[PDB]
Amino acid sequence: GQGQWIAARDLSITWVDNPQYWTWKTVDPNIEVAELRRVAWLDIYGKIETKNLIRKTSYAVYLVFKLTDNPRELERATASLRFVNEVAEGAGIEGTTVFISKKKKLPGELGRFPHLRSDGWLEIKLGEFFNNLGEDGEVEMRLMEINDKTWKSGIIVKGFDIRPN
Amino acid sequence: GQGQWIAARDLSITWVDNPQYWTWKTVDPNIEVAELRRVAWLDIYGKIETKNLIRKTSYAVYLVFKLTDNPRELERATASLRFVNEVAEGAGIEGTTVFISKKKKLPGELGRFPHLRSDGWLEIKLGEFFNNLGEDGEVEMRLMEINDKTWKSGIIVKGFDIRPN
Ligand SMILES: CC(=O)N[C@@H]1[C@@H](O)[C@H](O[C@@H]2O[C@H](CO)[C@@H](O[C@@H]3O[C@H](CO)[C@@H](O)[C@H](O)[C@H]3NC(C)=O)[C@H](O)[C@H]2NC(C)=O)[C@@H](CO)O[C@H]1O
Ligand SMILES: CC(=O)N[C@@H]1[C@@H](O)[C@H](O[C@@H]2O[C@H](CO)[C@@H](O[C@@H]3O[C@H](CO)[C@@H](O)[C@H](O)[C@H]3NC(C)=O)[C@H](O)[C@H]2NC(C)=O)[C@@H](CO)O[C@H]1O
Ligand SMILES: [Cl-]
Ligand SMILES: [Zn+2]
Ligand SMILES: [Zn+2]
Ligand SMILES: [Zn+2]
Ligand SMILES: [Zn+2]
Ligand SMILES: [Zn+2]
Ligand SMILES: [Zn+2]
Repeated sequence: GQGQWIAARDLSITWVDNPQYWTWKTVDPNIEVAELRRVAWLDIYGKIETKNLIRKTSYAVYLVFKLTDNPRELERATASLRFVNEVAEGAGIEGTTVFISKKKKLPGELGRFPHLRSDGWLEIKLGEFFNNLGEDGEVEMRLMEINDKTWKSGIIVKGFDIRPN
Repeated sequence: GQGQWIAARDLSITWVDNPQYWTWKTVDPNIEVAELRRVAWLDIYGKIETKNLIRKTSYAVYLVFKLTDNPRELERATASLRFVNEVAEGAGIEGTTVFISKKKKLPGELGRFPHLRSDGWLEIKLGEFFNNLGEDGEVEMRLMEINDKTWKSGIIVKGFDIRPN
């Protein structure tokens, strides 16, 4: 539309080119997607330049994904979205907890949950930013789960959708 | 309407009613501000309803403040901004590091620094959000430094300025 698509093949996904951990698959409609078999360090990362976007526009970034029959260790994860130039020296990723595989129980339950897209894929909002003049530099965003003690499994990554709000 | 102003009186500021830690003051034009004499738990918190705000608009939220001549232990602090309903159970504050008293000495120094406003007060951006249709509830925000080993001093809090980008 007036936004940008980053297909999974163009994201930075650690371990994604080692078949023991992730499997690249072609699926309808002739797209490549990345299926996580098992990983202890899950990091799905992308970065864009705001100089290329429409000015005076708020944008949201969404991870488009699916789950297998048996997702493991992915009830919660860490989403992050920031301007690269706003990272204080020595600060960490400093993200926010979102839900990935957990289903909203009762209508009063708080948190950011995924939901179904027109194309049958799920999406979770990683964050939002305002593009003023396209001069504030790049925006990086990721969904990660870097608990060394847990094997994450069963997410299928399609890409990042970047849409005007 | 077009954004919102939270006076210091309507922010939740820890210990602010204790004259050993904060000193309430009146300054031109007949406004009450909270001067920080000394505190170890610094927390300045405020909350708005998005239903009040102009719709389909991106909003930035700033703490408006000044520094005394000899501020203490305020080079950095933690900013947070989030939709109340998006906070997952058990999640902490999950904020970002920003600079308060530190001066941007390098043109290529990274981080959010304060900006000198038209009216001579400083402002620090706590966060940003898109208001769609006013149906996503409250937004909460804070600046805090809760290192129990340091005594913060020298910030004069005027209020929160919620403004369209
Ligand atoms: C409890 C325990 O040790 N479990 C083991 C897992 O830790 C281990 O997963 C690997 O963990 C290391 C960190 O401990 C990961 O290294 C990180 O890799 C990322 C991406 O390349 C890099 O950015 C980080 O700097 C790096 N961390 C450090 C500290 O250097 C590594 O990627 C994990 N490997 C996988 C496949 O997820 C697994 C597998 O060895 O075994 C557990 O028993
Ligand atoms: C002993 C030391 O190294 N430093 C002392 C400071 O810790 C102390 O400041 C007080 O610290 C406590 C704990 O960090 C603060 O209590 C917390 O207050 C928040 C807000 O009200 C509350 O939500 C927490 O539950 C509560 N935690 C606990 C464990 O009680 C307290 O607010 C701080 N007080 C002030 C005035 O900053 C100062 C002063 O007592 O002395 C240092 O020596
Ligand atoms: Cl780079
Ligand atoms: Zn959506
Ligand atoms: Zn409210
Ligand atoms: Zn210090
Ligand atoms: Zn909350
Ligand atoms: Zn200005
Ligand atoms: Zn909504």
